[PDB]
Amino acid sequence: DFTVSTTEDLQRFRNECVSSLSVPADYVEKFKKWEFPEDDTTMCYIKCVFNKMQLFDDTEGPLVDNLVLQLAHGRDGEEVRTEVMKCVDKNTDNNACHWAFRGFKCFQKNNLSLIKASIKKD
Repeated sequence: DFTVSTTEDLQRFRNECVSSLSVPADYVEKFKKWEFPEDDTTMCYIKCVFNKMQLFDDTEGPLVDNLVLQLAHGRDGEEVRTEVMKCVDKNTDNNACHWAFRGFKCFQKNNLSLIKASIKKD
């Protein structure tokens, strides 16, 4: 089952992906500042992180419900689902790294951040 990833999870995932993908130090500095160049190194990093977050499966593509849970943590779920569905596309260039990153870029363009606060009325 799925749990919303926090910043502590994201740190672990970054560290695990940086290690398994042998990401060069200069990219790691960028990733820590949440800055993502559009190149193969970065795309495969994003895929790996989305894999760990359970947001993307390399054969099935974007995991829509998990994406809605994550991206709607501090947002209206209905609006988020509509946006996520518009961003979801097919594996048009048979490259899961490109596929995952295209989704990510679309979410970013639609102002759907991975991490957002939720205010509770208590």
